[PDB]
Amino acid sequence: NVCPPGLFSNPQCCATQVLGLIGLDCKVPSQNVYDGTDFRNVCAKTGAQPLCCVAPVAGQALLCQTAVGA
Amino acid sequence: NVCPPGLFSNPQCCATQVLGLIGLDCKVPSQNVYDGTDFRNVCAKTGAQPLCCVAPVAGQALLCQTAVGA
Amino acid sequence: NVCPPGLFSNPQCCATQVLGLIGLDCKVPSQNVYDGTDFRNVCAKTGAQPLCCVAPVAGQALLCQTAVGA
Amino acid sequence: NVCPPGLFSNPQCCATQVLGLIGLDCKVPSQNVYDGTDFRNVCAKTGAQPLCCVAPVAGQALLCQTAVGA
Amino acid sequence: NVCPPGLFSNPQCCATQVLGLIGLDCKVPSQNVYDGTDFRNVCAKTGAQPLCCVAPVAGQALLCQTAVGA
Amino acid sequence: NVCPPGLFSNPQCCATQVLGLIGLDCKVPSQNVYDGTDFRNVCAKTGAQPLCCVAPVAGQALLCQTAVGA
Amino acid sequence: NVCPPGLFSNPQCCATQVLGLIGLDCKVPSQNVYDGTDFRNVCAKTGAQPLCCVAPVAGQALLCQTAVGA
Amino acid sequence: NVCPPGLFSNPQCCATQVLGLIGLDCKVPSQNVYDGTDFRNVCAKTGAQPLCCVAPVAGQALLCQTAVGA
Ligand SMILES: CCCCCCCCCCCC[N+](C)(C)[O-]
Ligand SMILES: CCCCCCCCCCCC[N+](C)(C)[O-]
Ligand SMILES: CCCCCCCCCCCC[N+](C)(C)[O-]
Ligand SMILES: CCCCCCCCCCCC[N+](C)(C)[O-]
Ligand SMILES: CCCCCCCCCCCC[N+](C)(C)[O-]
Ligand SMILES: CCCCCCCCCCCC[N+](C)(C)[O-]
Ligand SMILES: CCCCCCCCCCCC[N+](C)(C)[O-]
Ligand SMILES: CCCCCCCCCCCC[N+](C)(C)[O-]
Ligand SMILES: CCCCCCCCCCCC[N+](C)(C)[O-]
Ligand SMILES: CCCCCCCCCCCC[N+](C)(C)[O-]
Ligand SMILES: CCCCCCCCCCCC[N+](C)(C)[O-]
Ligand SMILES: CCCCCCCCCCCC[N+](C)(C)[O-]
Ligand SMILES: CCCCCCCCCCCC[N+](C)(C)[O-]
Ligand SMILES: CCCCCCCCCCCC[N+](C)(C)[O-]
Ligand SMILES: CCCCCCCCCCCC[N+](C)(C)[O-]
Ligand SMILES: CCCCCCCCCCCC[N+](C)(C)[O-]
Ligand SMILES: CCCCCCCCCCCC[N+](C)(C)[O-]
Ligand SMILES: CCCCCCCCCCCC[N+](C)(C)[O-]
Ligand SMILES: CCCCCCCCCCCC[N+](C)(C)[O-]
Ligand SMILES: CCCCCCCCCCCC[N+](C)(C)[O-]
Ligand SMILES: [Zn+2]
Ligand SMILES: [Zn+2]
Ligand SMILES: [Zn+2]
Ligand SMILES: [Zn+2]
Repeated sequence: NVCPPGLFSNPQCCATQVLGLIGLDCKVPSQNVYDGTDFRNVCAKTGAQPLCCVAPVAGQALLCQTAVGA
Repeated sequence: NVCPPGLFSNPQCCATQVLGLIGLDCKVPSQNVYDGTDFRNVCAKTGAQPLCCVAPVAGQALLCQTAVGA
Repeated sequence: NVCPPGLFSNPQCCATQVLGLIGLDCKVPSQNVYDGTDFRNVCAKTGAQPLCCVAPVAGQALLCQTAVGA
Repeated sequence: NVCPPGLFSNPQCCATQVLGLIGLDCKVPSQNVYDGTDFRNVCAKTGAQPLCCVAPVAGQALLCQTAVGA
Repeated sequence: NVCPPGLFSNPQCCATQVLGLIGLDCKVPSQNVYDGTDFRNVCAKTGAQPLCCVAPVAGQALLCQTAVGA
Repeated sequence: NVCPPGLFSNPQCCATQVLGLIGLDCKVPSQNVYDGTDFRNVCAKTGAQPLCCVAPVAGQALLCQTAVGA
Repeated sequence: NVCPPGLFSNPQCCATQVLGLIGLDCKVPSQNVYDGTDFRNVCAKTGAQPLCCVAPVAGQALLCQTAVGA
Repeated sequence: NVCPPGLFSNPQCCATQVLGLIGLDCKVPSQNVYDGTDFRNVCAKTGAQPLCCVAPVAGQALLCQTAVGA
């Protein structure tokens, strides 16, 4: 609901993103997210960005797409 | 549309490109574009190149490919 | 006939394939090809590799599978 | 079997995975595998990880997803 | 006092650092910093990291060294 | 003169600067320059920036610092 | 010391190196090392290579050079 | 005598120099050199370039200036 189905279906909060597709210092949101705006608000708590990644687990560098409505 | 569906589906005007994969100084076109001609002309306004990138938001370096219809 | 029908059904000559599914610097064959041997010979004219991609037009990076009878 | 049907359907033992979708130094399992745990155990014989890649042939770097239940 | 004299003498708060020498999404601290610990505390307010960069002005990507005592 | 003595003592007009220390597409000023403003004005004739680089010869990419008072 | 003074003055044990400039999977040596022999032996404990890097803190990818005395 | 005295006073043969001051893949000349012409000829034996660096020992990346009488 906050991320599209398929490859980039895992929501994560990352310190930043490079090249338009790589999230850096990513972590699963600390709490549940229900929509684009809430997703963005949770990540902003730690100064992070909302991204939709290919992996369900935290990672220093993961392929991720920009979030929609975030 | 002006960009293929999938990964590189985001139109952007970039100052240049390198390695045939990375656009530099990229920002969303100032106005709507409906075909390869529009896309090329609009980006030329700032002397930029029309590219199809992996992210819908401006960025200094993004993975991008040359627009096919322009 | 040179490429399986479906997703990767468009023959192209690419400088190389990476990550097992991405063709870089791809272009439509200069001449017509009717079988694996033709595909290989026509692409080899420019030091290219024969691949079956999803897109009909040329592209600096496309989703492609190695040609069947390369 | 041990990998879902589709693009990422080829079992491989790779030294590791980066960006959450790329296996490095991948090789086909030496022996057949029948389930997650089995797949994992075999790849562990060479200190490798069990992944499902886009190609049936070994490669220094390939697109792969982690094996389910492995 | 928070950064060494020379090339990397400009304190900045950045979203992260790559390759051990490149700060990403950097900005001059919002307030004055007097020591390593205070520098680190100010940057942590926005979830940023304390770095010593070659430029006195904010930048999306700048050469920066890890901070000492931070 | 317009650049400090030492490593970064060679005046150049470069299309731009990245990472806060690298000038791209640099060329020696067409005419002599005597101070910050002068240096800047000249480089502006070709849409370039005034920088102090480590080498007296033009280059696609060189280590350079911004010109003081320019 | 074990690493030259300057930019690459931080000893680290890394899983490997690429392009003769980037160390991968790097962490500070578990114990003190006073020369090239110590450095090499200590890193061998985890099958790692002794490198001199630009950052004093562990990281998955850092700019590093081979240790001269090891 | 082949390199100016001081900082960059150690002759080395490097695959190339980048950014106007960095020698990559540098090694001490195989034979002795007594003048610019010798330096150039001895390095050219391995397709290398003659540079004057700060370090006496070999290195994958060092601070170097182009040889005076290359
Ligand atoms: C942010 C990660 C960027 C990784 C970039 C990796 C580039 C690899 C280029 C390999 C080129 C190999 N070859 C044989 C064509 O020279
Ligand atoms: C950075 C390398 C990126 C390669 C990206 C390849 C994207 C392929 C998208 C294919 C979409 C195919 N189809 C039939 C669904 O339109
Ligand atoms: C390093 C980037 C790799 C990107 C790989 C992208 C694979 C996309 C596959 C899309 C398949 C779509 N359908 C629509 C499922 O073909
Ligand atoms: C962090 C380092 C970034 C370096 C970026 C270098 C961009 C070079 C672009 C050269 C473009 C050349 N040309 C002819 C296509 O305009
Ligand atoms: C996931 C981020 C990947 C960034 C990859 C950048 C790849 C650049 C490849 C350049 C290849 C150039 N050449 C001449 C060897 O074809
Ligand atoms: C942030 C990603 C940067 C990727 C840079 C990739 C550079 C590839 C250079 C390939 C050069 C190939 N060749 C044949 C011209 O030497
Ligand atoms: C890990 C990726 C780090 C990327 C650092 C990129 C710095 C890019 C600077 C691009 C400047 C482009 N332009 C057109 C303004 O010259
Ligand atoms: C963050 C993106 C950084 C991109 C850096 C791209 C460097 C490209 C260098 C290309 C050199 C090509 N050539 C023909 C002169 O060897
Ligand atoms: C954005 C797409 C980036 C693709 C980068 C691909 C790097 C491929 C390196 C392949 C090396 C192959 N081999 C056989 C020489 O080991
Ligand atoms: C995101 C692209 C990552 C590309 C990584 C390519 C690694 C190539 C390693 C080649 C190693 C070759 N050899 C002979 C030393 O085993
Ligand atoms: C985070 C920025 C990384 C930038 C990496 C730039 C690599 C440029 C390699 C240029 C190689 C040129 N040449 C002629 C030797 O092939
Ligand atoms: C970590 C050091 C990275 C150095 C990267 C240097 C890239 C140099 C590209 C030089 C291109 C020179 N030339 C003449 C072909 O334009
Ligand atoms: C951080 C290293 C950045 C290296 C950037 C290298 C850019 C090389 C651009 C070469 C352009 C050559 N040419 C013929 C197209 O003008
Ligand atoms: C990523 C390329 C890095 C090149 C780094 C060169 C660092 C040189 C440090 C030289 C220190 C010289 N000295 C005499 C002060 O020891
Ligand atoms: C892309 C990285 C470039 C690093 C350039 C580093 C230059 C260091 C110069 C150090 C000079 C030291 N003394 C001690 C002033 O020679
Ligand atoms: C974000 C992409 C990161 C790709 C990292 C690829 C590392 C390849 C290391 C190959 C090492 C080969 N060898 C023989 C030195 O062990
Ligand atoms: C400021 C970050 C710079 C990262 C630079 C990475 C440069 C890699 C250069 C590889 C050159 C390989 N080769 C074979 C052309 O000498
Ligand atoms: C994050 C920085 C990644 C830098 C990757 C640089 C890759 C350089 C590959 C140079 C390949 C040169 N050659 C001659 C083997 O084709
Ligand atoms: C802009 C730079 C982006 C760098 C992304 C780097 C991903 C590195 C993954 C390294 C994995 C190393 N190792 C040894 C654990 O396989
Ligand atoms: C964040 C660091 C990413 C480093 C990626 C390095 C890719 C190196 C590929 C080397 C390929 C060498 N060779 C000989 C097989 O072409
Ligand atoms: Zn909420
Ligand atoms: Zn139109
Ligand atoms: Zn304070
Ligand atoms: Zn010892």
